[PDB]
Amino acid sequence: LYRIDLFITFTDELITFDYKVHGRPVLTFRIPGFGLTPAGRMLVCMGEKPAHSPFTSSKSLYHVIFTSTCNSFSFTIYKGRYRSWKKPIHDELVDRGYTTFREFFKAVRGYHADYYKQRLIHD
RNA sequence: CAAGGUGCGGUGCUAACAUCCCUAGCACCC
Repeated sequence: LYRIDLFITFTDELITFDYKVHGRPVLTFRIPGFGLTPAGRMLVCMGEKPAHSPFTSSKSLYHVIFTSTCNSFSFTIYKGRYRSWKKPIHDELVDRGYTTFREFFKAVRGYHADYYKQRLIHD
């Protein structure tokens, strides 16, 4: 049983992706921000490419949880942080599995591959 | 029934003991 937590922070200026293993930082990247609806933010969390909206001047956080066994792969998105009491805004379970962390991690990063290409780095 | 988050620069002392991770107070150093 492998698990990765990804926290996505949306502002109009930047969208930040923070990946964690055992809750500690392993990978981060950020891209230029754009205007989004609530629906649009969920689609970004999903790794889709939504239509842009007017700016909102808002800051919001979304919590994406990836887990896998040799039998199944789970993908869950929360508005804000996971809580015992909170319903996910999107939840997917698929009959694919992984038996090494490196391959699991490669699958996880595949969700946002196209956003990774847009990342901003130092020179 | 919606309702925790600066997700973290070191060090020392005292107190306490959130099913990803994260105890509090004071002080010194950076």
